[PDB]
Amino acid sequence: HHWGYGKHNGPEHWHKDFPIAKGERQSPVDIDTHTAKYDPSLKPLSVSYDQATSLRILNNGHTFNVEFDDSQDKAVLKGGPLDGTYRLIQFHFHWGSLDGQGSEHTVDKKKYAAELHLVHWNTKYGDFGKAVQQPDGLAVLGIFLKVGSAKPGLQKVVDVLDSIKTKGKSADFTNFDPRGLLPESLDYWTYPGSLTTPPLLECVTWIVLKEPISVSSEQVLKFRKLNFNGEGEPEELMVDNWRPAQPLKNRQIKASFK
Ligand SMILES: [Hg+2]
Ligand SMILES: [Zn+2]
Repeated sequence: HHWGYGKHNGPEHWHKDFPIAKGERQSPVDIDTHTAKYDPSLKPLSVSYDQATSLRILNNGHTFNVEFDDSQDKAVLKGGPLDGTYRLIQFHFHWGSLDGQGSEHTVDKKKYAAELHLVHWNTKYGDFGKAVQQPDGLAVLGIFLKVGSAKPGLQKVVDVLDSIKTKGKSADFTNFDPRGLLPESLDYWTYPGSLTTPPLLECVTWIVLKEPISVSSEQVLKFRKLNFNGEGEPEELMVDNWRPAQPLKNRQIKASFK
């Protein structure tokens, strides 16, 4: 029926229902580190997550989202290549069936085990819905995950996945601190792009962190136990929910470091 990541409804078919899939600023893209332009005018990133208020976690059929209360400036992002304040609304992951694939963005063609997306919207627009109608309405912070040592801050998420195994399930998920998922450095690459899932809107200013965070094999294995299907339907493991790199076209990737 509708979109997914299968052979019959995967990324290569999306253009039929969403023509913008073939647009001019689609994501993700491969980050060529030797062609990326170091820009000295880029400001440091400012991440203020101390007053964050997580609310719920849900399995939407294509991934699982952890939602936040965005009714006030509680968890915001500013600085870097951004003008204005951006509010955190939710975060989700993309992962593979094996450790050698899973990330959407790649660095010099290298694929990571998973990629975390922290989604924020420009407050000047009032709400998320109005933000997705503007070229600068969203800011997404992307973080690569590699397999190695366990990430303590990620365990609370891993432990709740059992309760939201199938499509449609949700669970209260309060008091989660996002700061536990940030790498040590905030050096980044930035370029103008889009959401990586339908409707594939081109409203995103991407901020991809250079430093990946490490998670254990046992932790990523938990992600692989989720289901695409709803309860009672035949089981389809939620794996490889990532979109392949898209043509950079008329865009330049800028680096905050050299
Ligand atoms: Hg837009
Ligand atoms: Zn995403």
